[PDB]
Amino acid sequence: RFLKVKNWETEVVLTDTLHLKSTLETGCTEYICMGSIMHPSEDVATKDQLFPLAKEFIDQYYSSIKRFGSKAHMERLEEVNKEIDTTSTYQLKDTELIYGAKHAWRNASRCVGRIQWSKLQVFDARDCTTAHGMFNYICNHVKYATNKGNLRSAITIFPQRTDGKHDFRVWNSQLIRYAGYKQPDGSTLGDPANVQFTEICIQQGWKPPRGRFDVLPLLLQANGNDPELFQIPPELVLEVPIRHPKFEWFKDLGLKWYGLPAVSNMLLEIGGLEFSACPFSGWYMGTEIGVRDYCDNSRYNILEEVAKKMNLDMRKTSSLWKDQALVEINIAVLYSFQSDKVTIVDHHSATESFIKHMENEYRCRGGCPADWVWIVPPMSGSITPVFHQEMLNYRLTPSFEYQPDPWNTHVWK
Amino acid sequence: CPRFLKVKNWETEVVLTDTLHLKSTLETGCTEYICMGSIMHPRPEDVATKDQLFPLAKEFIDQYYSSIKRFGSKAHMERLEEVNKEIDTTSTYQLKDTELIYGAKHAWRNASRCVGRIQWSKLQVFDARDCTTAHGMFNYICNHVKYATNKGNLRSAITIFPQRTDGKHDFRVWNSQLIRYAGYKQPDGSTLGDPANVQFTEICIQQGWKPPRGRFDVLPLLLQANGNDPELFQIPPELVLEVPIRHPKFEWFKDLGLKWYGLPAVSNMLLEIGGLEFSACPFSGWYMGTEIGVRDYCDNSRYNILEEVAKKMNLDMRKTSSLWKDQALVEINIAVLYSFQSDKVTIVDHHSATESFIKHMENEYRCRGGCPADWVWIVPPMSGSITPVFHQEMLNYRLTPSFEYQPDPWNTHVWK
Ligand code: HEM
Ligand code: HEM
Ligand SMILES: Cc1cc(N)nc2cc(-c3ccc(OCc4cocn4)c(CN)c3)ccc12
Ligand SMILES: Cc1cc(N)nc2cc(-c3ccc(OCc4cocn4)c(CN)c3)ccc12
Ligand SMILES: Cc1cc(N)nc2cc(-c3ccc(OCc4cocn4)c(CN)c3)ccc12
Ligand SMILES: Cc1cc(N)nc2cc(-c3ccc(OCc4cocn4)c(CN)c3)ccc12
Ligand SMILES: [Zn+2]
Repeated sequence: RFLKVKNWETEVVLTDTLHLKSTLETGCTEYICMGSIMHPSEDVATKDQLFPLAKEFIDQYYSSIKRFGSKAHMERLEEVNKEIDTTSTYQLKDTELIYGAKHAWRNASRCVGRIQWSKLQVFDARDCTTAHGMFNYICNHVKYATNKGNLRSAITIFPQRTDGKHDFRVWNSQLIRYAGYKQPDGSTLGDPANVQFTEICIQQGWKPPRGRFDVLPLLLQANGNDPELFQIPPELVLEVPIRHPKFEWFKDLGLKWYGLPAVSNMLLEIGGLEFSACPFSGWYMGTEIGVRDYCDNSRYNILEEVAKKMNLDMRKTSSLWKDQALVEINIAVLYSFQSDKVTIVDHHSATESFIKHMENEYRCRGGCPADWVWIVPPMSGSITPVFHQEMLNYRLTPSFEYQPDPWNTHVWK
Repeated sequence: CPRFLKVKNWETEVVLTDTLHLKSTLETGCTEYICMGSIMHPRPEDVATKDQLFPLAKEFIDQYYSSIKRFGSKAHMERLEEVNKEIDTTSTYQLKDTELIYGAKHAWRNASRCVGRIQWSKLQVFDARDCTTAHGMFNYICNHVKYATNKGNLRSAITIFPQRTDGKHDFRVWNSQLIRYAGYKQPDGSTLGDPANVQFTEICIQQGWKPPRGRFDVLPLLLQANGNDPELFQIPPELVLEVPIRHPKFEWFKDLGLKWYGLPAVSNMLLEIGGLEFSACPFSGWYMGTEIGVRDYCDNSRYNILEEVAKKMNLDMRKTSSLWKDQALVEINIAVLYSFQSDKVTIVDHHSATESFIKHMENEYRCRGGCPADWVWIVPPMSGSITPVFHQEMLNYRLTPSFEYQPDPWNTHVWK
């Protein structure tokens, strides 16, 4: 049955037919909704499971290019059946690889940035065999995507999983991240989100400069071997010093962030195939930049410190001192990136774009999967147009999936 | 489903195990292939039959006698047999006063969208099942207002009018809240007063109300008893406690002329206990600051309160990325908390409320086996990620007794 979604601000009502085409489960049941669980519940598939999934993807592909049932389509289906038959797997044509990767982004229910979905630069790295080659492919990705600040969406796709013992993995969660150091007293130098990975890198031989914004080395695993450390040429890492248009002391917080958000620990699934290394990158929404959790000193947060320098009453919560210092930190982030002509988007324009994207998707595609819990920005939610937009969340393939951290699965040698 | 379900707090890494979800009763709207958690709502003659009512009554009576540690007792088995005989010979049954009180507290305890549930057991229940006329509803509602308000030291309360029978004799409060401000659509397309209430204001005017046509005209009560046509009553203005909105730093903020009422009192919802339907059950607590909807008022023509506040703050409003909207919204929310506290009217900020709810949710998982929660509604409309509920995973499921939506009465009422 069709389903309606209403916008309660504009009273616009959209009809979803696209959800009838999903068959990956969401994790909810008729009796329990799990829409706020982050991962709501071995990975190597047999030929038996493979061809259905491959056939489904070849079918929607040849339907995307208005040739469903053509000689080309009939033949491509036979070609893939033969290849699954003899090799227990198959290889995507370049066109399929590009179409499938764009559509994984299009189907990412949690991504507010999807209006750009079809402008994606796809780098085919399926010939890669070693970590040195990964490092070369990733430097090219970084250099292309960054583009002296005029950022450009890209993805680099390394060879697909075979038996599971030969995975390609980028052990970093992002290509560019800052190191976090657990301290003597107990606090944290650098980015606290990365303390575990930082200790893994030190244990692997990395010599930490032990600063606040130490770019972490790339830790790269090719064909299931042990991972190897590589330093990204510093000239490829574009950074933005964070300053404030009104507060001239903000620059004295010593803060900066990197320009390129490039997520490197997810799994790309296309037509039954699993690409366990597929770093993809776009540009930031201002609210993502997690500099607020840095420690200015040995006791006070970037929130606490900013509100301190703003001379706010921090004795009680009802003064909303956290809320004021949050807005100012985000003003500073957007002002700084814009002053350096580094691509960034504010959460107002981003959510506005996404509503317009939803309209497009319901017109041409009969729906758009969307995860309200993740689409709604992490501040000022109800004054953005997504807050009052009803959304239907469902799981379409090709897709980006979660996968275990490699240091929990890997048998060293 | 499996027996255990785990939720994770990603800020603290605490994991909680939920077994209460196995007692969930009705559908959520979601399926295994689609999630409807952001959908707001996933004949009058149709009431529960004998065959439908029996198991629902039994389920509730069992749950009640279990709660008072008398399950399987003589008194439990006798109450069961008495209910079964009322249903058999009258097609319905009457709750005991104890059962009504327990039912109402647990509809609140089970309200997955309420951040305020840490208070659920401290709820004054007013039994109004002897009411027969709209004048008597007015009496009961005036005493609810006066009790709940308590000169600014607000106390949560619910007043429960007779249950539904054949669906042709419903009691209804036509107001959406006991206290709301009138909104008047103008011939030029602008709005005076509160635009959220334009439709109901027009119903009141059509029902004979003479409006003052001001910014903050308290609407009249529109009260239907026993399925009769509703009738209009003015709340005595001395019962409506109000707070002028001023700002601790901005002297000019008082010049906006804003005020709001103290007592949030929702009156269009349906209370379901043991299969019985109480279509009129106004209930009230106190506000979280972010609720107070003064920001949508028009200061002048095309400028609402957000725009006007940003104008008086001299913020650049030419581009969104200056975050002028965000900045103005914080100051509005500061003034609202400052005003209620200065006048000693009960109010809670979103930081305190969500912190209390996390404490409450952990206790419920501990002592009840779970706590249904609707993240989409629990997380506040501003500064979500810096409140403790943003990073908290939740399970949403529908337990009974419950508060439910019902269609507006003007859509279904047969006029006499
Ligand atoms: C082009 C500009 C883009 C913007 C502004 C953007 C914005 C966002 C934001 C704000 C989130 C949520 C982040 C959070 O809450 O922590 C998100 C999630 C996501 N983005 Fe986008 N994004 C962009 C591009 C892309 C691209 C190019 C891809 C892949 C081809 C992509 C794939 C995803 C995925 C898969 C998620 C979900 C992660 C998950 O399921 O855990 N995004 N995006
Ligand atoms: C004691 C102070 C209370 C506070 C601070 C509070 C807070 C809230 C808030 C902020 C919401 C969501 C509002 C929105 O998103 O627009 C809500 C929803 C709700 N509250 Fe509470 N509440 C309180 C008392 C009560 C009481 C006494 C009852 C019933 C006995 C109740 C029942 C509900 C219900 C049923 C909903 C959801 C309504 C719906 O689904 O449309 N609340 N509450
Ligand atoms: C291409 C891209 C651009 C952008 N501008 N933003 C992005 C954000 C994510 C993203 C967000 C949250 C995620 O979930 C874990 C998490 C850690 O911290 C907060 N969430 C994951 C999973 N790797 C990815 C992924 C891709 C992004
Ligand atoms: C329900 C929900 C919605 C949403 N839209 N997003 C979420 C993001 C997280 C999440 C989990 C881990 C994270 O990372 C570690 C951490 C940060 O702060 C405390 N722990 C972060 C941010 N990094 C976010 C958790 C839940 C989320
Ligand atoms: C006792 C109580 C206290 C309080 N402090 N707050 C409350 C808020 C609601 C509430 C919130 C949203 C609702 O519905 C969606 C909506 C319409 O407009 C804005 N939200 C409804 C249904 N009447 C009730 C209900 C009860 C509340
Ligand atoms: C997905 C969602 C989550 C949430 N947590 N809450 C919501 C609140 C509304 C809603 C509906 C009607 C309303 O009433 C009239 C209106 C004003 O602005 C737009 N509609 C209001 C606010 N009064 C809010 C709609 C959706 C909501
Ligand atoms: Zn769901």
